[PDB]
Amino acid sequence: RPLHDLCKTTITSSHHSSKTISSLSPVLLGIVWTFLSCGLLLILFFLAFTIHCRKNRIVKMSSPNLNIVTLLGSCLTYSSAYLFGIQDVLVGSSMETLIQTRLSMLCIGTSLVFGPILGKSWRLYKVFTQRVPDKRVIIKDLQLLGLVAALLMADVILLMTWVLTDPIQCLQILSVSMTVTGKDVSCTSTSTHFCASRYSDVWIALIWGCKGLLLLYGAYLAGLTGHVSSPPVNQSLTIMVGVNLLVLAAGLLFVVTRYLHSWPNLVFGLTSGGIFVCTTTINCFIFIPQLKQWKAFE
Amino acid sequence: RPLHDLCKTTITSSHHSSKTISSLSPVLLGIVWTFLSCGLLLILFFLAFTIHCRKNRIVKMSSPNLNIVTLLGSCLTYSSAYLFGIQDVLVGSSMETLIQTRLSMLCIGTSLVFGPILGKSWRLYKVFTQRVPDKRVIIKDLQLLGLVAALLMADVILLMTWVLTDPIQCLQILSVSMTVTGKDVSCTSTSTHFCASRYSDVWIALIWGCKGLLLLYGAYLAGLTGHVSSPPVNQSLTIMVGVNLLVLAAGLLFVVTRYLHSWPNLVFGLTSGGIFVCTTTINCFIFIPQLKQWKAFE
Ligand SMILES: CCCCCCCC/C=C/CCCCCCCC(=O)O[C@H](COC(=O)CCCCCCCCCCCCCCCCC)COP(=O)(O)OC[C@@H](O)CO
Ligand SMILES: CCCCCCCC/C=C/CCCCCCCC(=O)O[C@H](COC(=O)CCCCCCCCCCCCCCCCC)COP(=O)(O)OC[C@@H](O)CO
Ligand SMILES: CCCCCCCC/C=C\CCCCCCCC(=O)O[C@H](COC(=O)CCCCCCCCCCCCCCCCC)COP(=O)(O)OC[C@@H](O)CO
Ligand SMILES: CCCCCCCC/C=C\CCCCCCCC(=O)O[C@H](COC(=O)CCCCCCCCCCCCCCCCC)COP(=O)(O)OC[C@@H](O)CO
Ligand SMILES: CC(C)CCC[C@@H](C)[C@H]1CC[C@H]2[C@@H]3CC=C4C[C@@H](O)CC[C@]4(C)[C@H]3CC[C@]12C
Ligand SMILES: CC(C)CCC[C@@H](C)[C@H]1CC[C@H]2[C@@H]3CC=C4C[C@@H](O)CC[C@]4(C)[C@H]3CC[C@]12C
Ligand SMILES: CC(C)CCC[C@@H](C)[C@H]1CC[C@H]2[C@@H]3CC=C4C[C@@H](O)CC[C@]4(C)[C@H]3CC[C@]12C
Ligand SMILES: CC(C)CCC[C@@H](C)[C@H]1CC[C@H]2[C@@H]3CC=C4C[C@@H](O)CC[C@]4(C)[C@H]3CC[C@]12C
Ligand SMILES: CC(C)CCC[C@@H](C)[C@H]1CC[C@H]2[C@@H]3CC=C4C[C@@H](O)CC[C@]4(C)[C@H]3CC[C@]12C
Ligand SMILES: CC(C)CCC[C@@H](C)[C@H]1CC[C@H]2[C@@H]3CC=C4C[C@@H](O)CC[C@]4(C)[C@H]3CC[C@]12C
Ligand SMILES: CC(C)CCC[C@@H](C)[C@H]1CC[C@H]2[C@@H]3CC=C4C[C@@H](O)CC[C@]4(C)[C@H]3CC[C@]12C
Ligand SMILES: CC(C)CCC[C@@H](C)[C@H]1CC[C@H]2[C@@H]3CC=C4C[C@@H](O)CC[C@]4(C)[C@H]3CC[C@]12C
Ligand SMILES: CC(C)CCC[C@@H](C)[C@H]1CC[C@H]2[C@@H]3CC=C4C[C@@H](O)CC[C@]4(C)[C@H]3CC[C@]12C
Repeated sequence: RPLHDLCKTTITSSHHSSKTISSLSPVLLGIVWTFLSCGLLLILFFLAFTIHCRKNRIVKMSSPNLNIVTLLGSCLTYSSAYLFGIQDVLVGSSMETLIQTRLSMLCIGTSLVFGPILGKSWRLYKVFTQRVPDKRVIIKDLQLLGLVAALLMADVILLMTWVLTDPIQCLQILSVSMTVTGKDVSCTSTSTHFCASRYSDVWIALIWGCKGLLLLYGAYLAGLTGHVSSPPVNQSLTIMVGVNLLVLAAGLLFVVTRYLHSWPNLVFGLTSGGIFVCTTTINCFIFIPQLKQWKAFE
Repeated sequence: RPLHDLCKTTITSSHHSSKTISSLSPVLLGIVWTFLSCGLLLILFFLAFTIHCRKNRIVKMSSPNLNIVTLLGSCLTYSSAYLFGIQDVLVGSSMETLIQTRLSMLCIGTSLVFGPILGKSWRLYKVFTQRVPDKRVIIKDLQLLGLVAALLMADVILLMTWVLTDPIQCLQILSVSMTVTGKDVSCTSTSTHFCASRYSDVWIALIWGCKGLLLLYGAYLAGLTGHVSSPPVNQSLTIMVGVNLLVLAAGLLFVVTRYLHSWPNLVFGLTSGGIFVCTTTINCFIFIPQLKQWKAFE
């Protein structure tokens, strides 16, 4: 086949390669940074609220420490959202660790946001509908923090495995492809530049499947604790809203970032919007009833 | 531009090219066929049991109509499992129709298996939680059949959109790709054959996301009804086991059928095993207790 000969013929012309350029509209960057900054101000306000209010009874009911953990997760997610608006500004290898750290912080933030809510719901379950003759004396926060720490350990083990076994090789390939049907023959000259890793679907499937099992157990716990207490401590509504919103946003953003790596503005806007919507919805559902009942107190 | 001419010359140097086909070992086919045959014998046994004893207290309480709908879904699922092993037989254009029909029966069978259980759980919830003065006199079986039919119609709309928008075209592609990572130049020639759509991840994501929302609502419903009735009627355990098994099997089979197209025997065995395990587990969880309390009562 003359394909091997033309191999080395194109290798000479392969001496150079495109270095990529920035094409992210400034206006969009400004708008998304403004909205994420407003969200971060809201998160910091909630952190300050829970720190300053630790003696109110709504505080004791809504487990302020786990809410601090959730707010830290939200801060990580907004940091990842900020880093999403860093494209082609740098020409160095940093893009490698840029994408790596961005996805790592997405995963860590999602785990740190969703673990504490499921832990609170599991206590509520175990302390309300397990009034067995052997009294459930105490199930302290330390146990839930340990469960969240174990989940974070599993997620970060997956992250180390992904990074150290198959990193995000930033490579550009030019290739002529001869797609032939049963009766029709065609040739194409496709040349694309994508920062992706081999076995990408493997890693996406493992991370998303682990998170999916977590979300299924969270939906189960929200079902168990659906009609067991007041909304400030029930957390079933927020668990379900967050789970469906997370599934929808995750699927949409995965499709968009896959099949539309030619519309950088669209991908960035959609990703920032999805992260903002999910994080803000979770934090608002968690904290707004607390504010309402505190204000009703005084 | 310099590669353009070389690629044009290569396309002319096609000379009809060649195609590659192979057959599985006639032992894995036999094992798969006999195991799915035993599964279908079990399903037909449960069908006959429900048809013959739909007058006992346990069977009537266990909603025999929803169970026969589930059994029909299981029969469709094993039919799809059979069609996974008739692959590499229809050499002509029927291969695309084979894959299309196979995946369509997978979707229809999954919907028909996981709809009736959620319908049963929703009635149970509404009859053990509507103590309001507006008595829930009768929530008819026809309403649960209506919901199952609506979900099936939604699945058919999605399948029709997939078939008539971006269908499965079988293409053989041989191409030469030059990978440049910015520090080294590499050339590779690959001749690969696969049957897929141009927007495969779009359709997979949409279908699996709709099914995921269904599974999340099913986990929620299993949570509500988790400690509400007897096992032969609760159906929370079967919902949870089936949902987790379905998620694990779906992810595993996706990864294997994507990244191991050069290992036909492994993909076929794994797909048949996953379908067999999921369907048999669901049907056994549904029906074995019914048999136990029937034989105990008689
Ligand atoms: C949880 C699940 C449900 C949640 C919903 C899931 C998704 C969440 C999404 C929200 C979507 C945000 C709005 C989408 C806007 C995307 C912009 C876009 O897509 O349009 C552009 C065309 O205009 C431009 O060139 C950009 C200039 C104007 C930008 C402002 C327009 C919208 C103004 C403000 C937008 C910021 C919103 C701030 C809110 C909070 C977000 C933190 C694509 O151009 P292109 O890609 O370059 O195409 C050409 C190609 O050939 C080569 O260039
Ligand atoms: C309770 C009892 C039921 C238990 C059932 C267990 C699930 C078993 C199966 C999972 C899929 C089986 C594997 C066959 C599917 C892949 C074979 C195939 O046809 O290939 C496809 C290409 O097709 C398409 O383009 C569209 C596919 C549409 C899928 C329809 C629904 C599938 C299934 C829907 C039913 C379940 C939904 C998800 C469940 C709940 C979710 C947890 C992938 O493209 P590729 O090979 O990667 O491309 C290589 C690259 O070079 C170019 O893309
Ligand atoms: C806290 C409250 C909720 C917070 C809201 C979170 C929103 C989640 C949303 C969207 C995800 C961000 C979108 C970026 C996803 C990665 C895409 C990307 O940028 O790079 C990819 C490639 O990457 C890889 O190679 C490895 C992928 C790593 C995935 C793990 C990331 C950590 C975990 C990630 C999930 C984190 C959330 C887990 C929830 C789960 C809900 C179910 C491009 O692939 P390709 O170009 O198509 O391949 C071309 C082909 O030829 C060769 O591969
Ligand atoms: C819930 C259970 C625990 C969880 C397990 C999850 C799934 C459960 C179920 C089934 C797993 C299926 C096992 C897959 C093993 C087959 C794949 C494999 O591994 O070997 C393949 C096959 O080789 C052969 O052709 C000769 C061996 C044939 C006999 C296989 C023995 C299996 C019989 C096993 C025991 C009998 C059980 C009957 C099974 C009931 C399942 C319904 C080689 O690959 P290849 O593609 O041809 O390579 C060539 C490449 O280089 C270029 O052509
Ligand atoms: C049983 C569960 C909990 C743990 C198993 C997780 C699986 C999916 C993990 C564990 C080790 C991982 C493998 C580690 C090394 C490689 C080699 C690489 O070139 C391809 C990916 C591959 C093959 C990984 C695929 C995913 C993998 C198999
Ligand atoms: C029911 C919930 C909790 C779990 C399932 C949610 C669904 C919608 C999510 C979670 C895991 C995700 C899958 C994980 C594995 C992959 C590999 C990816 O490269 C293609 C899409 C695909 C197949 C994802 C599709 C969307 C997905 C199936
Ligand atoms: C893209 C669009 C068309 C899909 C719409 C998805 C719909 C069905 C989703 C989005 C949000 C979901 C709701 C989110 C929260 C709750 C509260 C819970 O106590 C009952 C279910 C309920 C009410 C969900 C029902 C299904 C729901 C409405
Ligand atoms: C509130 C509702 C409307 C938001 C739900 C998300 C929907 C509407 C979003 C998610 C992804 C979006 C699509 C993503 C990509 C494209 C391709 C582009 O060339 C045309 C627009 C189109 C088709 C977008 C239209 C709107 C869209 C479908
Ligand atoms: C324009 C888009 C992209 C930004 C949307 C911002 C999101 C986070 C905002 C818009 C409306 C807000 C909601 C308005 C009303 C309520 C009801 C309240 O009982 C819980 C909080 C909740 C649910 C808010 C949460 C945050 C919220 C969802
Ligand atoms: C709740 C209902 C309205 C959601 C409907 C979502 C529909 C509109 C989305 C999901 C899948 C998407 C399709 C995916 C694939 C294709 C084939 C492509 O060549 C044209 C765009 C097209 C046709 C998309 C159109 C928009 C689309 C059909
Ligand atoms: C690789 C490892 C992490 C896989 C672990 C899968 C585990 C988490 C899955 C498989 C079996 C599932 C369990 C099946 C049965 C029950 C009993 C039910 O009353 C509560 C849910 C519960 C407890 C499920 C929890 C999740 C579960 C334990
Ligand atoms: C519940 C848990 C234990 C289920 C685990 C299923 C695992 C063991 C199954 C599912 C996917 C399978 C893998 C699919 C792909 C490969 C790559 C091949 O070159 C060696 C076999 C190997 C590595 C298989 C080993 C067995 C395997 C990893
Ligand atoms: C490759 C195929 C043959 C593997 C099949 C594994 C099957 C037989 C295993 C996996 C799950 C197991 C079931 C798990 C749950 C139950 C319910 C219990 O009340 C009776 C035992 C029973 C019914 C088990 C029977 C054996 C079982 C169905």
